[PDB]
Amino acid sequence: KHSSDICIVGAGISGLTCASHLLDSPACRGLSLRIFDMQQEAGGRIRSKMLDGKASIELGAGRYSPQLHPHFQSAMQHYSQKSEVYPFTQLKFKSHVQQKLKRAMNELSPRLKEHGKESFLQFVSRYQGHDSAVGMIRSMGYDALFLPDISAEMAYDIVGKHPEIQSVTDNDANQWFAAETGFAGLIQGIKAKVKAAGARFSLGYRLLSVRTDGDGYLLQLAGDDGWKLEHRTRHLILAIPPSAMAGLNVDFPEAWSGARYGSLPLFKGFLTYGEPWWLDYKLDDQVLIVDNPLRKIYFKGDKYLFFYTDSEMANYWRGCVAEGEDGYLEQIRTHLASALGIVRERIPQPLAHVHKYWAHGVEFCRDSIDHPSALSHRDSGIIACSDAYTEHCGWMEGGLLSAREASRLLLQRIA
Amino acid sequence: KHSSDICIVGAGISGLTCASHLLDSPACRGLSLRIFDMQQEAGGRIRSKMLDGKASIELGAGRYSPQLHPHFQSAMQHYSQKSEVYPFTQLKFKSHVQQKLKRAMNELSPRLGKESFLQFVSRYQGHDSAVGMIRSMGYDALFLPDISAEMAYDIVGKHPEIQSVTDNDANQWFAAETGFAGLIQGIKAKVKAAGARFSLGYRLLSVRTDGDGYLLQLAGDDGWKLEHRTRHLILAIPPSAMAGLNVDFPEAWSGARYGSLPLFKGFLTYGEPWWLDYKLDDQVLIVDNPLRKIYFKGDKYLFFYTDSEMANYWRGCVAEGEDGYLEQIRTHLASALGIVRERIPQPLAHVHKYWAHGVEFCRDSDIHPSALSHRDSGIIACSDAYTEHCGWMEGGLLSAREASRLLLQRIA
Ligand SMILES: Cc1cc2nc3c(=O)[nH]c(=O)nc-3n(C[C@H](O)[C@H](O)[C@H](O)COP(=O)(O)OP(=O)(O)OC[C@H]3O[C@@H](n4cnc5c(N)ncnc54)[C@H](O)[C@@H]3O)c2cc1C
Ligand SMILES: Cc1cc2nc3c(=O)[nH]c(=O)nc-3n(C[C@H](O)[C@H](O)[C@H](O)COP(=O)(O)OP(=O)(O)OC[C@H]3O[C@@H](n4cnc5c(N)ncnc54)[C@H](O)[C@@H]3O)c2cc1C
Ligand SMILES: [Cl-]
Ligand SMILES: [Cl-]
Repeated sequence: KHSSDICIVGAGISGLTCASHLLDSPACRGLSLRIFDMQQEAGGRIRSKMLDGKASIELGAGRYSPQLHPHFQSAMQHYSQKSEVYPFTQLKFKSHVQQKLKRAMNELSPRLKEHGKESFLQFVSRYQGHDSAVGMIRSMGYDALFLPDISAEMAYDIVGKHPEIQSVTDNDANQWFAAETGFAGLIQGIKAKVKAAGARFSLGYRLLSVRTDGDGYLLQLAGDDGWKLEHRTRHLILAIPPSAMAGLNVDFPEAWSGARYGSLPLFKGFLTYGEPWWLDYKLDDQVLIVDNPLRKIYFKGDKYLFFYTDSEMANYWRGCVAEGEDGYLEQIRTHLASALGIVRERIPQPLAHVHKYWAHGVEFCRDSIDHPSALSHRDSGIIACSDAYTEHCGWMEGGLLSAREASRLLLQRIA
Repeated sequence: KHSSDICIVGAGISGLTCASHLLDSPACRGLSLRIFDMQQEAGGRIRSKMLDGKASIELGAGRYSPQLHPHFQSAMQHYSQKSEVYPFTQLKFKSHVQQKLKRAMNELSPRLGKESFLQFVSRYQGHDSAVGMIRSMGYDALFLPDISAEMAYDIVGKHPEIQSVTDNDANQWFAAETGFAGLIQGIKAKVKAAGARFSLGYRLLSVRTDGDGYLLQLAGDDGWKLEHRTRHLILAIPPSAMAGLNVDFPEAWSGARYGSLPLFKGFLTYGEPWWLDYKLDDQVLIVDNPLRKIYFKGDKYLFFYTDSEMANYWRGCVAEGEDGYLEQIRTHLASALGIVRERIPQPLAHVHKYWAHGVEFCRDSDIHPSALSHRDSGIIACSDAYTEHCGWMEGGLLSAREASRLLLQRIA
């Protein structure tokens, strides 16, 4: 036996793109390439489903901007994937609370040269105190902004990149699209191309440890039916995120970067009904940001509705799922009712629903000193590859950037 | 608050039947009952699938006998599950060694034994000749040293394909018509309607005694850490999963020692039933080559079933690539029927399943209780591996009666 020239652990968008660059290179003519992923389907945090077979939903990544994510758009085009307009870029009720924050973030703006290391909360509290800063930050519907490990300078960035709140900063001309059939369509297209150029996949295997071994490396993997397996290879990319790196045999992060990394969890839930009852309220294609636990509420045409939350509120919803389905559904009815200013009895019960919880939905770096796109083990020559090593940490575009640099460091290992 | 009065970990046939007996009991009125299992669906080593919209298949347990398993045959009827005749009760195309096989088994049966069946069967016959005839029976457990020659005659006599090699050719074999999934769903529906709550997809990592009750660590299959407090606790899991836990198994439970061996099944559907041309439907061939047992089910499909070292052989091919695995099957099919490879079609669809611990058993003649109790904490462990019927669903039912009785005791 079980052996290869090059091995990529991780069949997310980073690892699949790594494989695509390598196989396009003359200097790999004739080499063998093996790809492992601990899951049954490629994709990582890209996961499309069919909700009640009536419409495609995105349990993971769902949106991209041509302004922010041009390599991603070019990937969509190269693989003939249809894009559709993403509507949730405005509010039917931008509150004065929001436009106050627009006015207070621009007012406060010329201070981040000196103070931008402070937490975003500690920052905004300098305008109209702290109770007013909480009401303003909370109206943006992304509870990660309260975390002390989120600085003020990196908060202004977060706000400008997300489509619901991007007009609070002068980043409002950006456009947004979604895959018309599901982002899994792109994943399958790259996967087919890499397979047809001779790669071989072993989906369902988890890497456990790795030891350097002469000129190559010996990897210990475990199948999800318990079958133990050993693989030998001469060149190794780990296209996994930092949290998974930290639980391996290598010296991460000390011997790799120096910097420290964190992560926050994400939760999304979708509900279908027999009738599109929100059309009477003129809510199709709209998004509401509320202070109750659903945080962001989305109505998608005829088709369905969903909510999307993060950090402490993600953990809240996943506790309800653990206390039982009825009750989870029933607290959605309560909070939907108050978001619309009506009584629980006007909100029907769903036919079918789906949810997903990501223990490490988004992983980021906690510095910047100039951090490179992909990393290299100080001692063994293993290469790491993650969205979390780029300026686009938290976005698919970040995966494609790190893949290009990572696949270039390994090309020079090969000459 | 995340807690219960009673907790059962394991939603195989043992765990669900444990829950079924408890909710039937008057002494459990008022009390709360929570069932965990690490899989997303219930049934353990019972697993029914649909290969092609055509037919349902058994990735795990597939057959029972009314004579050998009266309680299982009774569960089927208590839940109104239709049965069907299991055809693979006869080796219609015997090989030379089959004929000698009945004769030597009745011939060696005097010798009192408890020794490894390979060394024994080669005591009164040539060693290279014993390998020839043991292997004609199609189950490579029979070559393991950890299996006595006593154990081996009990194995030959209870499997539908070689039972006529003993004076047991008169047992009947049945399969489920819609799959044993239908028996699992029946018990699950009952236990849920009496008010039990399922947390499927959670895996128990450890357990700690805590005052009068116990405190459980669980991990969801998406990472969510969980803690559950209960007062009474059944662990309806096999020994191999007892060993990976917080508790001192087996040292502090039985003082016996247990083993296991792995199993593999593979199913193939085609465009046209090419095997009828050989008068081969509803028939089973035992061959020497890696497929070890080849079954032909009417028009619908063929499969193969192997154990122990051959089970690892096939799981190996799978890890080297789906293609070529299919080509191994196609080479070995050709030698089994004695034709060239190019006459054997490739299949439309196929499914396989590998069971790292397919069957687990006890290594002793400890005249083995049906369920166990932890000397100190009062935790009860439930498994087919503790009974005379280990490796059979009937043992899960028997271990369940006992485990729920030891618990109903302690509740008063
Ligand atoms: C809720 C949510 C919403 C999102 N929304 C957006 C959005 O709208 N726009 C956008 O651009 N991005 C979004 N993202 C991010 C997007 O999912 C990208 O894929 C992500 O930024 C990085 O992809 P990746 O290939 O680097 O890593 P991953 O997709 O995380 O892939 C890593 C893979 O390696 C595998 N793996 C890990 N560890 C091991 C091991 N020890 N052995 C073997 N195999 C292993 C994993 O199974 C995984 O498949 C969202 C993410 C989440 C969770
Ligand atoms: C290939 C194969 C063929 C078979 N053919 C037959 C046959 O024809 N006739 C027959 O009678 N029997 C057959 N069997 C055996 C039959 O499947 C078993 O005897 C019976 O199902 C065992 O029931 P059980 O509840 O004791 O254990 P299991 O079926 O093993 O259920 C145990 C459950 O505990 C769960 N679990 C384990 N550990 C943990 C943990 N730490 N946390 C949470 N949950 C946990 C598991 O997910 C599992 O669901 C076959 C088995 C195999 C593998
Ligand atoms: Cl996002
Ligand atoms: Cl069996």
